[PDB]
This record gives sequence, C-alpha cells and structure tokens, in this order.
Amino acid sequence: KPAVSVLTMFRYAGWLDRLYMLVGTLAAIIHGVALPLMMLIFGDMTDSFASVGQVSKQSTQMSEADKRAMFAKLEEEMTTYAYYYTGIGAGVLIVAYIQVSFWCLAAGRQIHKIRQKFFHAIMNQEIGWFDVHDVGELNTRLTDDVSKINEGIGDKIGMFFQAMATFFGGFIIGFTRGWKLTLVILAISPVLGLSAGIWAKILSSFTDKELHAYAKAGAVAEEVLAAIRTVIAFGGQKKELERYNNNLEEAKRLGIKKAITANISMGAAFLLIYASYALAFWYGTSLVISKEYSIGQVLTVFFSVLIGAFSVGQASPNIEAFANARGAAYEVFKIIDNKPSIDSFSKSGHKPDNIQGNLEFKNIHFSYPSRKEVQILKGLNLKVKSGQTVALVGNSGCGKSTTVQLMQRLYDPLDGMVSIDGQDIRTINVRYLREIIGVVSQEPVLFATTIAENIRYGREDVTMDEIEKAVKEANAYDFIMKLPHQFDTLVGERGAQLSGGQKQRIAIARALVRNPKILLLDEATSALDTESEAVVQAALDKAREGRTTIVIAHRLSTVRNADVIAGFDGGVIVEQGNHDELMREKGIYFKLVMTQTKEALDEDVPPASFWRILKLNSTEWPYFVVGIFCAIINGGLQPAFSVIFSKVVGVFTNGGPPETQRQNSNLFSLLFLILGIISFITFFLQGFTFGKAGEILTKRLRYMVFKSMLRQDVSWFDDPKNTTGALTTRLANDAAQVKGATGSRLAVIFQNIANLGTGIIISLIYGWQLTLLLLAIVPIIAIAGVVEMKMLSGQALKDKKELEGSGKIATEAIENFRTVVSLTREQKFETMYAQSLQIPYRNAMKKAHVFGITFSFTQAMMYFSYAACFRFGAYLVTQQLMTFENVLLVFSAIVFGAMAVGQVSSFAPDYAKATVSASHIIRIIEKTPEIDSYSTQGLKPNMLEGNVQFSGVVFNYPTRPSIPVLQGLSLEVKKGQTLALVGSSGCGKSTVVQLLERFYDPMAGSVFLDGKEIKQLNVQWLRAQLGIVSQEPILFDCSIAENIAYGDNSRVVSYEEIVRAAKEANIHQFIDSLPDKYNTRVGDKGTQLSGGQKQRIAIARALVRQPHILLLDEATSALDTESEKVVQEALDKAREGRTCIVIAHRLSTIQNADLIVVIQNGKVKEHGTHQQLLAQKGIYFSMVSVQA
Ligand SMILES: CC(C)[C@@H]1NC(=O)c2c[se]c(n2)[C@H](C(C)C)NC(=O)c2c[se]c(n2)[C@H](C(C)C)NC(=O)c2c[se]c1n2
Repeated sequence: KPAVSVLTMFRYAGWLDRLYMLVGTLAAIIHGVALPLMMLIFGDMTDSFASVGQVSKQSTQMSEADKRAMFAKLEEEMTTYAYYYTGIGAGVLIVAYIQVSFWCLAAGRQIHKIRQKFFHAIMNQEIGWFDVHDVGELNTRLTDDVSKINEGIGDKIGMFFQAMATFFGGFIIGFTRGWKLTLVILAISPVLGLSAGIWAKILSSFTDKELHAYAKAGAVAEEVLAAIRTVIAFGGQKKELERYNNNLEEAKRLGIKKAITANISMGAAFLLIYASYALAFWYGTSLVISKEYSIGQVLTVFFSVLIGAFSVGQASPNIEAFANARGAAYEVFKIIDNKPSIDSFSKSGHKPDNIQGNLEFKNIHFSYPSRKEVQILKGLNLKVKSGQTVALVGNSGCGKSTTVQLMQRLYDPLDGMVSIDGQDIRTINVRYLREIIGVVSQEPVLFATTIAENIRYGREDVTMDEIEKAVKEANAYDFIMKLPHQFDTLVGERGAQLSGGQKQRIAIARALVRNPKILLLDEATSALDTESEAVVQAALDKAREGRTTIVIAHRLSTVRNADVIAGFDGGVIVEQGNHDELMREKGIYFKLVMTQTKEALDEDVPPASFWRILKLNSTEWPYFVVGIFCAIINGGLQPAFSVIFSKVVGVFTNGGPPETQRQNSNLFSLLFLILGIISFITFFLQGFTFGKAGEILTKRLRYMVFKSMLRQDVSWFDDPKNTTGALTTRLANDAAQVKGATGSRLAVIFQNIANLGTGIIISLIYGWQLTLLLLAIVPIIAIAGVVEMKMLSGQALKDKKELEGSGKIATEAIENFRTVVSLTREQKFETMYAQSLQIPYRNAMKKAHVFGITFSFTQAMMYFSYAACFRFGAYLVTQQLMTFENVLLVFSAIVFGAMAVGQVSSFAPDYAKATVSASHIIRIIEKTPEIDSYSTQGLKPNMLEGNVQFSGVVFNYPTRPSIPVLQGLSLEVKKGQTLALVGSSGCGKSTVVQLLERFYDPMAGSVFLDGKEIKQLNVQWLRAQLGIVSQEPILFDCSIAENIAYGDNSRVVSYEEIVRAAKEANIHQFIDSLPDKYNTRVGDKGTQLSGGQKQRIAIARALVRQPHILLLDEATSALDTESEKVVQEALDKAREGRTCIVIAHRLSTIQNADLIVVIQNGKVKEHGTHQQLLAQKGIYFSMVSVQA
C-alpha cells in the first residue's frame, strides 16, 4: 500500500492554515496534560483526609481542639483544591475548543482546494488517460478518497497531540511525584501490549478465514437466486435447500471457536489489568507503611502512569487515520501534479482566421494506448479538399473511427502527421481546434437539464434566437414545440425520455451552434430505425453545407452520396475515388455492397420489532440460562472493585492500628487478584454460552430464510427491491448479525443492570446526600454523551446531503468525459462544480465552531464533576457526616460504574443495526406466498391427456399494474397439436407460458388443464409435467449429468435415463467427442460453451421428465449459422405426441404449427392456421409481409 510523505500532504495549507494548525496543536498539548495534573491534585487531596482520620480514630485526644485542627484545616485546603479543579476545567473547555475548532477548520479549508484541483486535474487529462483508467472508481474516488483525506488532517491529529501530551504529562508527573512506583508500573506495561498484540492477530486470523468460509455457501446462494426462474420451474427447491445447507455446518462451526478465543482474549485482558491493580497496590500500600510514599502519592503516580498508558491506546486510531489519509492522498495528488501531453487547457498554439478547412493525413501510423501490441493504422494517407465530403468504408476494424478520433486530436499518432492546411494540427491551440471541429457520435448524449441548456453546452454566449435558428437547422424545431414546456423541457438521464432520433437531432443542433468549419460523423444514422434515419440524415445533409465533412456509415445507403469514397483494407488505404470507380474496380467496397444487398430503501420500510427477535434464539435455553447468570456475575464484578479499591486507600485515610495496615493491605491487594481470576472465568463462560447460541442461531436462521426464499412467488422476485445480490447479501450479513439482538443484548443489559444496579445500592448505603448528587450529575453527563454523538452524526449526514449536488455534477461530467472533451467545456463543468461546492464550504466554519462548542461542553464538566462531588463530599466528611472513604466509594462506584456500562455498550454489536437486520430476517421467514410450492395437497390424476384451455383470464403484473398485459384473452390446445403465438412483442407472449407454469394468478377468469382448474391441482405436480425452455438457458456449475437429471427430481435418474434423453436431444454426439464424458462442468468454471450446445443440454433437461407439455418461449434468438438447424431438428422429434406451445419472431417455423394465434392489445383478434390467416389479409398479412 502506497503513501505520501507527511510534508507533501499539507501542501495546500497557507498562512492562516499553518496558523490554525499550530494554535490548535498548542492547545491540544495543554489539554493533554490536564488529566495528569488532575491526578496529582487528587493525590494531594487524599493526603489531606489521611491526616484527619488517624487522630480521631485511636482513643480520644482533644474534643474541642480537633474541629480547629482537622475540620477547619480541611475546609481551608478544599477551598483551594476546588479552585484548582475548577480552574483546570475552565481552562480545558477553552483549549479543547481551540483544538477541535482550529484543526477541523484548517483541514476543511485545505480539503476545499484539494477536491477542486483533483476535479480540474481529472478534466485536464487527455482521453488516453481515460482509456487506461476505470471511470467508475475515479468518480467514487473524488467522493471517497477526498473525504478520506479530510479525515486524518482534521480533529484526528489534534486528538493525537492531546494523547501524546497526556502520555508525556502522565509519565513526567509520574516520575516527578514518584520515582519507584512509576518504574514498577511501567515495568508491568510491556506485558499488556504483548498480550493485546497476540490476541488481535488471533481474532483477525479467523475473521478473514470466515470470509472465504461462508463464500462456499454464498456461491450456491447466488447460483440459485440468479437461476431461480429455472429452479422453481424444475422444482429443485428441495435439492437446492439441501445443497445450500451442506455448506453451513462447516463455516459457522468455524466461527464458534473464533467467538470463544475472542472471549478469552477479553478475559485475559481483564485478568491482566486486575493483576496490575493487585501488584501495584501490593507494592504501594506496603510502601506507605514504611512511610516513604504518602497514600496520595501512590494514587497520584499509579493514576497518572495508567492514564498516560491508555493514552497510547486512544492515540492508535488517531494516528491510523493520519496514515491511510496519506495513502489516499497519493492517488489524488498524482493526478493534480500530472500534466498531460495534450493541454488543452491553455493556448500555446495558433488560431488561424482563414480558416480554409483542408484535411490531410501523411504516413499515419498509430496504435491505441491500451494495447500497444496491436498496430491499427499502417501508413495511412488521405487528403480531404474544402467543402468535400469523404466517406470511410471497408469494414477493416477500429481504424475508421480512429481517423475521426485522430482528427479532433484525441490521441496523437505514433509516426506521421495530421495536417490541416499548411500547419500541423499540433501547431494550433487545442481548444480552438475543437471549436472549429464539430462531431456527431454513434450514440447521442444529452445532459440532464433543459434543451436550451444542452444547446448552451455547445456555445455559452448564444441568444435565444440563435438557439431557435440552430434547432430549425436540425429539423428538430417541430417536436420541441410539441413538448409541454418547450425549450425548458427536461432531458438527459432522469425525466422525459426521448427517442434516439430526436435525442441525436438535439445534438446535431448543439454542434451546429458552434459553427465549425469541419464536421465529423461517426455512425450518425447507425442504431436507428428507418423512419427517423430519414429525418436525421436530412438534417445532416443540410449540415454538410459549407463544411468539410468526413462520414462513416455502416449503412452504405447514405455513403454513395459522398464526393470521395475511401476504402480500408488492414491499416492502409487501398481503393480511393468516386462511387463508380470503386464499383468498377470490384474492390472491397464492391464486396460490402454485394454482401449487404437501494441500501436505505431496504431498512426504511420495516416496522418492528421490540424483543420478539429473542424468540428466534429461544431454541437453546441452557446456553442463555448459563449466559445471563454469568453476565450478572461479571456485572457484579465491577461494583466489587470500587469497594475494594476504596478499602485499600481507605485503610490509610481512615488511620487506625499500624500493625493492621499491612494485614489489610496485602489482603485487599491479593483480593484484587482474586477479582481478576473470577473475571477470567465469566468471559470464558460467556463465549461458551452466548457465543455458541448466537452462532447456532445464525446457521439455523440462514437455513430458514433460504427455505422461505424458495417458497416465495415469482412476483416477489420481480420486486425491484429483491435482487440476487441484495438477497444473497440479506442472507450473508443480516442473518448473522441477528445474534446481536439476542444473547449479546441479554449479556449487555444484565451486566449493566448488575453494575450500576448493585453499585447504586452500595453507594446509597455509604452516602445519602452525595449519592443523590451523583445519581443526578452522572445521568446529565450521560445525556450529553448521547447528544455528542447525535449532533456529530446528525450534521454528518446533512453535510453529505448538500454534497450530492456536487456529486451529480462531477458524475455527469466524468461518465461522459469523452463527450464533453469534444465540446471543450471542461472548465465550464469545473465552474459548475465549484459553484456546487461553495455552499458546503461556507458551512465549514459553522461546522468547526459547532464541533468545538459540543466537544468543549461534554469535556468541560467532566472536570466540574470532580469539582462538585469532592467539594460536597469534603463538606460531608469535615462535619459530623461520615466519612471520606465512603465519599470515595460512592464516587468510584457510581462513576466507574457508569463508565463500565459505557464500555460494555461499546463491546457488543450495534443493537440498532442488529434489530433492523433482524426484522428483514423475521419478515422473510414468516412470509406466506400465494403459490406455495411446498404444499402437499393437489389432485394428481392418472389422466395423461393434457388439454390446455385458457378461458377469460385477465392478468396484469403486480410489480407494475399499469397497462394490463392480458385483457381476458382465451384459447385452447388439445393433445399432440402445437400452439403458436404471434404478436408485435412480448406480454403476453411470455405471460401465457408463465401462467401455465403458474407463476402468477390472473385477477379474474380461469385457465384449465384437462377437465380440472389449475388452482385445484397440486402446484408442484403441475410443473412436474411441464417442460420449459427460455430464451437464455442457464445451467448449474455442478456437472452435466446433474444438469440433465435436474429435470426430474425426487427420483434416481441414473446412467440409463440420462443417455436416453441425451440421444433424442441429439447432444450425445458432442458428449463423447469432448474429454471427458458427463463429468465436465458448465459453465465459466469448466469449459466455455456456445449458446447452441448449452440450449441443447437445456432441452435434454426438459426432456428427461417425459413432459406431456412443452413450453417453447422465443427458444433461440441469438443462434445463427447451421447451429439453429440441429437445434430445432432435435426439437421436432420430441414435439410429436406432446402438447407444445411455440413463441417465435421467426414466423418461418410457424407455418407448420397446428394452431396460430394472433394476439394483440390484450386479446385475440385472429385465429386459425397459416394460409387461412394469410388469406384473411388482416394484421397477420401485414406482419408476415416483412419476411422479404
Ligand atoms: C483508568 C483505567 C483504570 C480505566 N478503567 C476503568 O474505569 C475500569 C476499572 Se475495572 C473496569 N474498568 C472493568 C472491569 C469489570 C474489568 N472493565 C471494563 O469496563 C472494560 C470492558 Se472492555 C475494557 N474495559 C477495555 C479493554 C479490556 C479492551 N479497557 C477500557 O475500557 C479502559 C481503558 Se483506560 C480504563 N478502562
């Protein structure tokens, strides 16, 4: 992975920028040392209570002379301590403000330039650059990578500096107050980073093992959901359910172990930090007995070294964000500092005013930059006189278009020169070059705006009258005036779709506005019907007036009209001259003449569900039984600690017997270790409980989901919100993430309720008033913690919603770069881009200020809490209310309690995302379709007859109930005879074939098979005797023998039936010939096949089950040569003795069909055989007339 030098990355920072960064970082440093200072002050605080405990403990000394020496002393010490706390806090709000504010600011300002210059630099690039580069990733790079470099030069490094400042402040204060203790603790430190470092590698080892573990089931998951039509139709729902399931009990059972080891990681972390607590206090408390360190000093250094330690662990992502922001900056600055071969932005060439317009190509050798290996033009020589029109032909290769492309100087030739008049095309400014060159491409392209605006894109300073005139010159004025909004009518991608001819004509006009003296037509008439081609070419021929035109037309119809016809054999020009010369020479021209004669949309919709999801995992009670208890234990562990820490520092603050100072000390210290041991037990138990549950719950769930997915209707798979990829992603992720809302959430809620719940009881008994204070301040701070992330993500989505404006402009500009580069107008699109960006950047100031005041409001009172609680508590202890140790207990219990609930909240997966990934699962499972392929009811007669009779049957698609497809059309087919369907297009050419296979239910009316109604029959058994052949036959990546046997399921097909079905599908020839027999895989994983053979296999598939009803729906549309012969030849020998229905557009193999039904609109208007309908001279006469 690549990365920029740190110095290079801030290149677009200026005066004010460096200023902001420096001021900010400076405030970040001092914000950093605020916490260690806080620690020291805390030590100095506890030292003071330690003095008043011991004297009033032992016996009785002076009753009236204690209130003066103890009570009066402490208040005098706390009135100043308060000033310290509060002082530091008040400073902290300011300096934190400066930090986030300035860093966010300077970052934003930089980024604004960065994105702009990235865009301009993308525009600057020639097309040769867009050949070698994917435009999709480039356009997303302008949004993703720039937003990615925004993060890493902003708040993140501010916090990095705060963090390193806390590291240095903490270790400095550490060693200053305490030489030894800090070295003890720092001695303990390398055993936690060595522990966190091996356990991350362990969890991450299984994480990527899982990705390619489930991807075996995901394969057959997308394989099924893609070919789902061919699945339900061959009823392989059972087999595919099984097949999918066999790859589940191998890839989540792999996950079980990983869940366990990650749980043991957590356990070991806890055991280790608790070991650290134990050892540190065992040292320090025995150290305060020898009267070396004070009790408060031990606290000071333990806490400042500890805080200084976790500083690193909360600097890690802040420095990581800086790192990969450099790696993203690489790609962007590469383009910005890249100057192309064709610029194409500034003028350095000439701008002839003659301007003549004589073309010349001398010895042109050229090859595309994507594939230098293959040479395109070899010694290309071609002159074009003024006003003369030259057509390019020969059907050689790309070369044709290449010349056109070379003419507007998209690329440059490898050898040889392209000269307009006396000067080379390279000696003239490129902007002015494409201003004097107009172009019409094979595919028209209109930008999303008004027609007027699309026209402006050819020339900016054009009056409305010039516009109208230009439109008229394009024979386009007519249909534009017929539009509802005239010249303000929307076009392009979204809104108001226009035909290809009109769309092309507007482009013709656009080009015409430029008034070029040279005109290039690359397959202008191509890809158009014969009725619009006339009008379009009418505009073109009038556009060729006064202009030097070179035209390439696949249709040589409009070619003869040219002055000079130039043929292409290979890379060289061979035959050149007038039409008659090339006809007489019988060249290549003569040859050709004779031969041609959704992500948000998903999660928005579902309502529900509050805790019903737990019913899903309820299949295993034991695991949850152990689980919940284990969490109550690990949850009571935390309040325990706060008590035990308060008894450690209590035995030296509340005085008493010195001989018992040790006995207590080592007891509590050792006790901490015990509290760690048990802590390692819970987490080893939890991952064996919830861990397996949530994983079992995963497997089973997926199974259920997949099953239900096969139950569904065909209408559901027509739903624009349910795609093979979206479905398989619903199966892959949401199905696994469901475990978040079950066990994990019980763990969380129980650990939290155990912690803050019991801790609040204890802090309530050890203090009435102070507890009331903390259960008041703490929630208020917690509320601020929510709003902090509310106003953070809140104006994070609002900022992207105003940024989509820029996104659209850039997108439209990039996706059609190859088009805009021809109309120049690159700088215009840049201008649009900046104009779009001027609104979010004006909101960067307010943004930075907001993040400032928010971060500062949350962070300020994080010190004012200590300020309040320790002042009120001192107020307690000094008076008759007791004591201080209890004050410290209430504080630690409630505060680290509330902190612990936060960390427990951060451990488990996101409950919101879990629930919304759960509701899709539960809805998908409990989903009952109309047509149930799983039902075991049904007639199942012995009657092998098989008469299809549609009566009435009015049907319209549920996906889009607009313009009903079937309007109650009726027909009937008896046994052996073959129906045929004739109409303008599909619907209901295919709709019938679908309704007989019962993919949909017609609104009113009924279709009968034999004497019985379809709806009365068994659903599955109905398709058991119906073979189906679609336009594009799909096979399964399993094997050939299975593909063939896939036709008749629930039965042992074996060698015999497969060879029998192979031999009449005539495919048996292709089988032995190609190594090897029946074991070969189709397709794209094994050997590739042509459509013909694959469809032959497909027929052989629909032939195994011995169907009494064939359904042929536009069988082969892409099959040519003598391949379509053997296909229908194999079709004809299996058609006899079978009820068949054929839909084709061929109309050549329908003359031999038994019944021919001409369906139009929503009914049947013609009926009978071929010659009968033909002699009827209706619409069948007019449709079979286009066969010449
Ligand atoms: C200044 C520090 C001493 C302060 N500790 C406490 O406030 C505390 C003292 Se016992 C305790 N927390 C409980 C007990 C019940 C284990 N543990 C957790 O809540 C917990 C669950 Se995951 C986790 N921590 C992670 C890592 C393990 C990944 N680490 C921290 O969050 C962290 C970083 Se600094 C710090 N904590």
